[PDB]
Amino acid sequence: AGLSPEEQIETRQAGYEFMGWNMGKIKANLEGEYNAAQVEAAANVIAAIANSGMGALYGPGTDKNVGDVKTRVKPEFFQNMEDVGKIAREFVGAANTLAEVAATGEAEAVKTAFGDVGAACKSCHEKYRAK
Amino acid sequence: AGLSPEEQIETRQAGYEFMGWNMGKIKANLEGEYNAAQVEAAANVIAAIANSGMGALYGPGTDKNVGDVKTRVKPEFFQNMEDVGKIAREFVGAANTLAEVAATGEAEAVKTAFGDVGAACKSCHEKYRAK
Amino acid sequence: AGLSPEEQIETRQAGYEFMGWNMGKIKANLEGEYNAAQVEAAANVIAAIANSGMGALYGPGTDKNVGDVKTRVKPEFFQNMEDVGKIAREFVGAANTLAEVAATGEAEAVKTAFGDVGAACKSCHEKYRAK
Amino acid sequence: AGLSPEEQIETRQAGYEFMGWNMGKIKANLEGEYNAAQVEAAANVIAAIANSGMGALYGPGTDKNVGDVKTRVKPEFFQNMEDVGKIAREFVGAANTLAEVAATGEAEAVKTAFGDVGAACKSCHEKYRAK
Ligand code: HEC
Ligand code: HEC
Ligand code: HEC
Ligand code: HEC
Repeated sequence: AGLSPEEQIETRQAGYEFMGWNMGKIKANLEGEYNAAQVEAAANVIAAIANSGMGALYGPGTDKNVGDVKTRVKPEFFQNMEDVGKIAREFVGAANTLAEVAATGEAEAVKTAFGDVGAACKSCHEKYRAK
Repeated sequence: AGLSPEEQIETRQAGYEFMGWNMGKIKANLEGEYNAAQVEAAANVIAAIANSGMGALYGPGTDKNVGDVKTRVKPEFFQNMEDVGKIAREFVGAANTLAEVAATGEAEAVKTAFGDVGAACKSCHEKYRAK
Repeated sequence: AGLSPEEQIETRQAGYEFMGWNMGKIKANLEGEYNAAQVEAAANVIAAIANSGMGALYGPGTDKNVGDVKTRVKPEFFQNMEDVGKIAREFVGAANTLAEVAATGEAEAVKTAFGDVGAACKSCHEKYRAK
Repeated sequence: AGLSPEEQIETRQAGYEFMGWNMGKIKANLEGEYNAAQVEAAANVIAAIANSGMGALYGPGTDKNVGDVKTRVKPEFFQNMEDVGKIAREFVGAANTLAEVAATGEAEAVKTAFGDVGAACKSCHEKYRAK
């Protein structure tokens, strides 16, 4: 037995929430006093989570609120699995690049790579996440 | 500016929950049909989250339940934290050097070492101590 | 099980105040008649207090005035703290090793590395997480 | 001509209070799980403060409450500088030994050394500190 539908929703939400925190740290470093190690660590989280196979957390029965757990996934997500697949793979590429650039310590290159990742997060949300 | 106490608790819980999911995947691979890439991806999440600086999510209002958010942290946890920030590290280094130089008895070297310590006191105050 | 928030604020203020007195003695020696033993003793206080783990005095509930005790700490200070405890260091080391071993693809080595990580999770929970 | 009487009282109280905190940490380590580095850092504070020349903080108008500042020094202190001398030398010797033993990491040598320091604190208080 795998994760229940409720567990799948909770778990995917956790991964997203934790990526969001790390994105926020990168933004803070870019706008304030840049800490290269801190940005590298944050970028490594985003890449690792992007590569963690979160598609497995969108099993049958996770399209609607379950128990006391509410989901913000739009029903269209499940009917567009081929496109969700494409965007997820694109997000992986962007996240990998952000980690690579972050390891160099170059804030200006990170700023560009950070923007590309942000655009991938946003593209998926526009299509598949309820406001 | 930063995460509210509620957001800090939610975010640390998210990181832990997501590690738990990835640990479970490793266990499943070890007990069943081993998928090397899957285990590698899961292990990378655990390492990235372990290195993500979650100490920043254990701020002063987060020892007790907040709003609708409940925490399971014990108060004993917090005393193991230390300021690992840039200025603190500058200060410790500078203070250690001042003691070393002072042991030599050389006033001119002490004067220089003393100035470096004073600058660290002042720089922390300017940023983190109210006037 | 430790210092109250009020006691923590009082104690950290005491350490800072006492460092201030010793800094003043060093300054006086530099500007007047230099006493090497006196400067060495003062510098030793500054180094010892810098190394004394005052992070343990920045616990939850010490970000604001308590009782009749007033604090001048800014809320921004706290996010720079990290768990430097034994179990955290064991965990990070174990997690890094699990990722390394997982990259080799060798399931028997992963099984061992996975167990070491699991033991670190569990040991922190036993001490610091409510059942 | 230096620290005001109020500043002298405040400063000596700060040094004592901070030593007290560090003594309490050594006691906590002995009553719980022993952390050698933590005990070493605490012992170093006690030795440094013992050696810091706090006699200079017992200037003329500091035998009584001043302004808003209250003191617990007994009048006998100022008229018994020879015995205060003896106890201070017993204390500095004991504190130096505690730091030495603490650096070895040997808890048994520490518990014993800790007791000798505590006896010196207590003997001065009995004679020269108001209950
Ligand atoms: C699809 C391909 C996505 C990508 C890439 C990213 N996100 Fe996402 N996000 C997605 C969905 C379908 C959902 C809803 C999940 C649910 O079941 O409710 C989300 C949700 C979030 C959230 C809110 C999580 C919560 O607290 O409930 C956040 C904060 C979030 N997403 C952030 C985020 C970031 C920072 C991304 C890239 C770095 C990212 N998302 C990518 C779908 C997808
Ligand atoms: C301290 C050094 C810890 C280590 C190492 C790990 N965990 Fe932990 N865990 C810790 C605390 C203090 C808490 C309570 C957090 C709170 O604010 O409530 C937790 C909690 C968890 C949880 C529950 C999260 C939730 O949904 O509320 C899980 C699932 C969890 N921890 C798992 C986990 C795993 C898998 C670890 C190692 C791989 C791990 N923890 C390490 C403290 C610490
Ligand atoms: C951060 C990295 C700091 C360093 C390094 C030093 N100080 Fe500090 N100082 C700091 C804070 C956040 C505060 C406020 C503490 C509070 O809870 O109110 C202080 C305060 C002081 C004070 C006033 C203490 C009082 O009686 O209220 C003094 C006199 C002081 N600091 C001196 C001092 C000296 C001499 C330092 C280096 C040798 C030093 N500080 C370093 C933060 C930090
Ligand atoms: C004389 C030779 C002393 C030795 C040795 C120690 N102490 Fe002391 N202590 C002494 C005096 C005269 C006073 C009163 C000072 C005043 O002006 O009020 C004190 C006070 C303390 C206090 C209370 C300080 C406060 O917050 O107001 C503490 C906590 C304290 N002393 C602790 C202490 C410790 C831990 C010692 C050895 C390790 C120690 N004292 C030695 C005189 C002397």
